[PDB]
Amino acid sequence: SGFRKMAFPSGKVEGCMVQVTCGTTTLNGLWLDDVVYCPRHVICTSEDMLNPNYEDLLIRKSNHNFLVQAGNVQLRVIGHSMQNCVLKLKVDTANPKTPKYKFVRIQPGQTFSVLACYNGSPSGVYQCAMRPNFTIKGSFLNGSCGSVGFNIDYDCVSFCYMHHMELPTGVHAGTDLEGNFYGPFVDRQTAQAAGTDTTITVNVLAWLYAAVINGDRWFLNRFTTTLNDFNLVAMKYNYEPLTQDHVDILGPLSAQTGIAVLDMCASLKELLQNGMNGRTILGSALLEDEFTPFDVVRQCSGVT
Amino acid sequence: SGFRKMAFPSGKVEGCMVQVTCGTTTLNGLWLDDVVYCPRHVICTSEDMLNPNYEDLLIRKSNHNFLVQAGNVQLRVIGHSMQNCVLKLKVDTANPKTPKYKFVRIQPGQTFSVLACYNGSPSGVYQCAMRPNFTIKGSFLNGSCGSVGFNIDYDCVSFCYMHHMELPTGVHAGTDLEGNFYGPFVDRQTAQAAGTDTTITVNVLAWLYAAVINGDRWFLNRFTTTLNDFNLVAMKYNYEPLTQDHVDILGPLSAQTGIAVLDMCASLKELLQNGMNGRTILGSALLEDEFTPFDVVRQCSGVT
Ligand SMILES: Cc1ccncc1NC(=O)[C@H]1C[C@H](C2CC2)C1
Ligand SMILES: Cc1ccncc1NC(=O)[C@H]1C[C@H](C2CC2)C1
Repeated sequence: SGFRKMAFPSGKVEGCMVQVTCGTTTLNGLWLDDVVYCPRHVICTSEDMLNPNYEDLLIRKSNHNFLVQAGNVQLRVIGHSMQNCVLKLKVDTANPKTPKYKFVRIQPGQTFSVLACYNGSPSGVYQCAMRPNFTIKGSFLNGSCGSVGFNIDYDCVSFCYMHHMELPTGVHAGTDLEGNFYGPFVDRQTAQAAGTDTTITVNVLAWLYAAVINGDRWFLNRFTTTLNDFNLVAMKYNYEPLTQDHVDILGPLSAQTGIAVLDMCASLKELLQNGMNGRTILGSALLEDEFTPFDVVRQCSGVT
Repeated sequence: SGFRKMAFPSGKVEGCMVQVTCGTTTLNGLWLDDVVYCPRHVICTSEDMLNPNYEDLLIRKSNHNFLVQAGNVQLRVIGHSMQNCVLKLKVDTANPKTPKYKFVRIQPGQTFSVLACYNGSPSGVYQCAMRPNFTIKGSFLNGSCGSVGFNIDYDCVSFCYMHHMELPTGVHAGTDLEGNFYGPFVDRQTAQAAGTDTTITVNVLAWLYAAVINGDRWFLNRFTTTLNDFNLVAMKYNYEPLTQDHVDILGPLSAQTGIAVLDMCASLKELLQNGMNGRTILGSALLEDEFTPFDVVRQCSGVT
């Protein structure tokens, strides 16, 4: 028992972190096979970041200008290319610590772990969720760019995120491992405002099932609702609309606890309308939305 | 910016996790140098756990009864001994992945990361705090015993905890790496109730400084207090008494923000007396006490 914001073990990702320096900017790179992946804004100076033309900036850069260091040893750069907002540095040595890996572009609502890094060195690991406005509420300082987000299925690491920037509101923006930004953000020092940060309804429900499984049941009520009635309530409180796809994914949790999905929606509805009244659920005084139904099943079953 | 419940990177600890089987019980072991550390209750059967005599139980066990497997390879056991509530299995091979390490017995209020494991395999990593009642609010299922708690200083892993049991209240109990239980708990299937779980005052204050550093300032007030006045309030709300030692450790945070420690205590006092009034601090609707002043400084500076 006990329910925690758990991140994946980070060892397989630690073995891929390298430091990339270009000119006077140092950030993190991801070394997989003979390729180092890093944010293309590594080639920018402070003046360049206001309105950068990456194609023009990259012309003045050669393989020897990109300094890649893994631990205390230097990697020889034999090729460089730009793929959207990421640079791919072909090195002459394949990373001996390369795990089985995939590059996946996640959907908003999905969760992942972040290995925050500085100068190619890991500082910590935490669990995140891609917000419905395509931002992440991370913990990143200057030098953390190139830190990656990932999920693990037994031995395979699915890289889903690479950190690029902090918006003026302190929230974070970045790309998948193909260089495409999540959301409408661009890698430029310009004010870009985030859209409405709605709550991930299916995740809150999965977390409510995790609470029932672990003993916290006070919020269970004698009511039920319909998908349309629930969604009227969800709209009012800036919750994501729940679909039958979301109900389908909650199926294993509904089966284990014996509480029908719509019954849990009615409990969630009363919680939205009345609040917690000074009480807590899983040691939290607010409704947690950064546990997917898969994370709840994984944690409550002990998947390694 | 952004403030997250961050765990240490777990790679160095993943390389030490092994599976230990004795008879029909399988749990986790920690392989450092040529020694495997695991909970001594691995030698117990269900009937034994009610009132076990570990010295008597250990007499009927030989080196060959302890099956140690690291990944898919078997370790040869050449010695076994009991040190308090942990068994030390001398193996003929030193762990090639042994990091620089120390065994430390932490004080309540101190935080650490837990690499939850099942069958010698890591499932996840989360941040914990040793509660003032010597329990931990973890996330552990059957098979997770032997999972360890640790902190990291650059390259040195300080092992501070080894998981042993779940109390009937769903909270967790365990030992330091010398086999001594934190608190008054014994490794026996008997009801053992936890003491008052007070809030770690110095940690809440450190988290309030982290909130000011990251933009959340609404809770700052025009008041101040004294250590004795604050402690009257802290006693009422089951908060740990604050000492000048705690004030000393908050010094770097007080210096960075320019908010005197006692001024922050007055803000905390008003928060205890009035509540959050539906507001949040660092995305939390309750006062977080599992960030030490050291964790706040580390995260807010980017220590790797
Ligand atoms: C200062 C900081 C903190 C956290 N995360 C990231 C950063 N860095 C940035 O946001 C910088 C590089 C960005 C360029 C437009 C691409 C501006
Ligand atoms: C079932 C479980 C779940 C989480 N953590 C731990 C456990 N296991 C236990 O508490 C068992 C082994 C204990 C023996 C008295 C020493 C009883």
